[PDB]
Amino acid sequence: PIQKCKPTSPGRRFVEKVVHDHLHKGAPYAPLVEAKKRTGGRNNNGHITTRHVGGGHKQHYRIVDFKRNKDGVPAVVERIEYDPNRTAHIALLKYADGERRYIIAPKGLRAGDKVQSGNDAPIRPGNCLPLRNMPIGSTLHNVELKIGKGAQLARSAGASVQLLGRDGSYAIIRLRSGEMRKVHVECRAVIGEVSNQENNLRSLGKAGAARWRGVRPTVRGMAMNPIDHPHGGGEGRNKGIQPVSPWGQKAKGYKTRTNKRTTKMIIRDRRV
RNA sequence: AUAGCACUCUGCAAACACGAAAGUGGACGUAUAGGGUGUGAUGCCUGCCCGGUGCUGGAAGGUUAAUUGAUGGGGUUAGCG
Repeated sequence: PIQKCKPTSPGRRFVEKVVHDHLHKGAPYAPLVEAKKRTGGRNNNGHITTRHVGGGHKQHYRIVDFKRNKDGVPAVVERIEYDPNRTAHIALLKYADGERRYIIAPKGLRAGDKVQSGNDAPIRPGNCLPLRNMPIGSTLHNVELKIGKGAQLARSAGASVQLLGRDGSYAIIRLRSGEMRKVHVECRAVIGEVSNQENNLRSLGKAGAARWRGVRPTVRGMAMNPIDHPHGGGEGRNKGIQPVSPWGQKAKGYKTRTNKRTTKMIIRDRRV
């Protein structure tokens, strides 16, 4: 319903959040949780390689089953949980033999629903099948690119791709960016669309909200000195230059793709 | 600086950054995500110009590198005188 908070304080005036009353409220499933540590955007040389990263709340990693290789064994959904590592919700699955796993929760999936994976899985949301066995025209998520590697495409909240056709050994899918591309027909995908589709309707409201998520402030190149940035310098406000990055790469319209090994797998570019 | 806004790049062995390389951060993330740029709650709004510079997409005419080596011109001497 997208609640807007009442302006009892200026930092609260513009806060907009979402309720999801069906999410589990207790602790996560301990055997599938492992420790994670903050990096600060620094690599093994100790240098900053990604600016504006640091701080934020402490988080545990949730072991999510992207491969879905427990074939032929039906499972039931126990609960839906909030995952701090991503924008989608996760679903805890209990299989018929007692094992428990985590999966990306499709939209509409609730406690008590049944899921399955394999060639003969029924066509239901949350079921995992090879693209060869998927009906043409369906909407899918968690698309896998290499056989046996697991889902890589369309995993964020509200994600989905469309299966437009399947010719030869390659299926044709349209991605959310607008790109049409081929995927080998033995790669697997999941029926349905990713949950939490209202994720992008939230408003943080204040700087502290971003600080809680671990984003440090961005400083414009215009505000610097010439030694720091190509945009730096000048008396007063003046741009006087075609915009570039701190390392001199143009920022408005200049294309940066250089890979030549995967070019054959893209059939229609989305006007990059 | 900021929440909010917009443009733009990036299909994942992602773009981007560090490094001589191996490798590492991005991210144990996957376009509702990540980087760069500008503007700066909110209300009402945001007009005209693509000639210049840049960017993006065309075109296969003119010009042009290495490479290749057709011809022509000389040096030398067996011989003829």
